[PDB]
Amino acid sequence: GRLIYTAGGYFRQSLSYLEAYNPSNGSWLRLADLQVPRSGLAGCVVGGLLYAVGGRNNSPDGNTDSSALDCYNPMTNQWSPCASMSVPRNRIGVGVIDGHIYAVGGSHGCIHHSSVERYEPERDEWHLVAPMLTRRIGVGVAVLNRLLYAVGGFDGTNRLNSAECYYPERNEWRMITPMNTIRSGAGVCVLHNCIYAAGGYDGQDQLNSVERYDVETETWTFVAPMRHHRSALGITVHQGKIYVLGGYDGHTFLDSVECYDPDSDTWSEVTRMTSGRSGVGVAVTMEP
Ligand SMILES: Cc1ccc2cc1[C@@H](C)N1Cc3cc(ccc3OS1(=O)=O)OCCOCCn1nnc3c(C)c(ccc31)[C@H]2CC(=O)O
Repeated sequence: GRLIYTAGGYFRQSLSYLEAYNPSNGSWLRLADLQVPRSGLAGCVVGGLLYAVGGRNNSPDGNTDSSALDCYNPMTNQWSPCASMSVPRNRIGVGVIDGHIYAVGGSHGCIHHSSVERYEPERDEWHLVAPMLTRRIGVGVAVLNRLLYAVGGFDGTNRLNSAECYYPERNEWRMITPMNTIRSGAGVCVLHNCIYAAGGYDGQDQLNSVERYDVETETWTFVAPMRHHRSALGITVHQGKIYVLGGYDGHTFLDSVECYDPDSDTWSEVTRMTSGRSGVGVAVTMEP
């Protein structure tokens, strides 16, 4: 894996862009568009292939929540459809455990899901697993030590500071320590032994604060805030650093890409996306 891929997003309407950033030389490549423009989707990688999951096609012709799973192969620069999920999931969170994709929460119209389902690429099948204890849309999801975490979000009435963990061998969800901040549409990732929650929306403001959950201590601690307040940001980890892409700051759909170095506890601007956007799906895989 060597490029940071950003798929979809929103700027005036849902986007079909697939673009890839090379941290080693600062270059951006524009690759094959998604077959359907989608915002509020998630991206992930299994076996070197990039998957785009869920989202919504917000267009002048009609708004449709997506149950789609599409696969991009960097060796061919082509997207291929996969089996669709049981239900549409806009503002979804996804995590990968042992080659399986877990699709978590998200919305279908006014329905805010607590349901979760798992995709097996070798069978091209989805199956429902135990639902979360809380309905969550705009939920951040990360995997640490083969355990799946669902962080923050919106339950249909309130934005959440709560978080929960899924234990696959017990098919059970249990609440973990809540975050110090309410966050919906935060960027959630894993770095070292911690789950980071960056930015998001608390129901009033877009946030620049960043906190991390240490799974051995069960505590959330704030780290250095980002240079920009961002909600509905893309996030990924590459070579021990967190990269945040775009998002909305309450005024502009950002093109800013910042990088967090955990050793210095500093955020730096590293590049700008080709255009400002929010609600993207991000993941790292081999160059095309
Ligand atoms: C992916 C995603 C996750 C979480 C949220 C929204 C979205 C969707 C709707 N994206 C964010 C977005 C934002 C936008 C237009 C399109 C758009 O499309 S998108 O990029 O796919 O305009 C923002 C105008 O400010 C409203 C206040 N605000 N700021 N951040 C917000 C967020 C994060 C949510 C809700 C309201 C938010 C939350 C939902 C909530 O808490 O209710």
